[PDB]
Amino acid sequence: AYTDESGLSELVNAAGEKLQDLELMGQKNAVRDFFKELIADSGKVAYGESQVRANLEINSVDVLLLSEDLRAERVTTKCSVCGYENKWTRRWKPPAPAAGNCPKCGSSLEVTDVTDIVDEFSELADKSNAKVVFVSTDFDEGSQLMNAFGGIAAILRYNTGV
Amino acid sequence: AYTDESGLSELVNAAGEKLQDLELMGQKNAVRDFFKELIADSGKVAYGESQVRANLEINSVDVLLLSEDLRAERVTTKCSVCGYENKWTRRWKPPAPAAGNCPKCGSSLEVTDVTDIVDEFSELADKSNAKVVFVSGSQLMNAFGGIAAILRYNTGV
Ligand SMILES: [Zn+2]
Ligand SMILES: [Zn+2]
Repeated sequence: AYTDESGLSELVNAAGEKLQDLELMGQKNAVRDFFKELIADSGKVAYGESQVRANLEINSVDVLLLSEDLRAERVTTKCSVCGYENKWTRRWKPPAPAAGNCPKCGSSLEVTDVTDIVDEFSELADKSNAKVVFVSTDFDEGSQLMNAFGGIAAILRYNTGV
Repeated sequence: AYTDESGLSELVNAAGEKLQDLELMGQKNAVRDFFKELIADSGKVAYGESQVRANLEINSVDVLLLSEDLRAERVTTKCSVCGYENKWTRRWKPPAPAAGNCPKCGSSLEVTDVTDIVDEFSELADKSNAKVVFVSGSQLMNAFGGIAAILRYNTGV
């Protein structure tokens, strides 16, 4: 009378849990494949916000790895008169990012967009047909991902050396 | 190599959304009906751990409401000697209770059981075939303590 009884909940419920376990199977093997590419050197890996960003901007990323714990936004700012601009990543916490003055012409800067980092990197991934994988902060692999590698890694299609 | 590109996920994950959509309307069905009973009869609903357990024990609960945000443990200490026994409830946090000695014979009391409140009340509800609903809504967890019941009849309990 107030909750399912025909047992479709239990059915739909069933598949759902199995799929999750498939997820973590994919998330594990993926971190591991990043590791296996890293060890074998190759120069076919990359990790950290700055290093992984530049590869995405040249479509070199085969597989993109992001921790389920990434708490950080990318802030773009632009000068209201001259062509000055800058971007940078700030860890989000409870107001909003500010815009001071132009170090070029002294005019007031203004923030033109804020985007969580996981957004920007998925937009670029999608762009270059990179595969997008997420990694919960549970299994050690997915833990180290955030601990060491800034919670952003990647297996590359080729060695940019970058 | 790392995901479900069969479309299977998309469907089930989505079907799991449609059915969660529904389960929630139902939980509003149940809380609304409890409050309506409370309004034509203050004796045909129950609320609170005390009145509700008393009513389930006597199989007079038509429908039972349990707040998902309920952290509590029912302790049972018996005397290792005389037939003494008590039952108290303890709000949940990160330990396990101890008994001490007996007010009757002075022997050692032992905690013979700890059972999740939701568990006991559930078993209690399975023997009378009462319909069990978990509510998260928060007017339950707060205004009444996350335990409430729509009786099948007025019990004076
Ligand atoms: Zn300027
Ligand atoms: Zn005793």
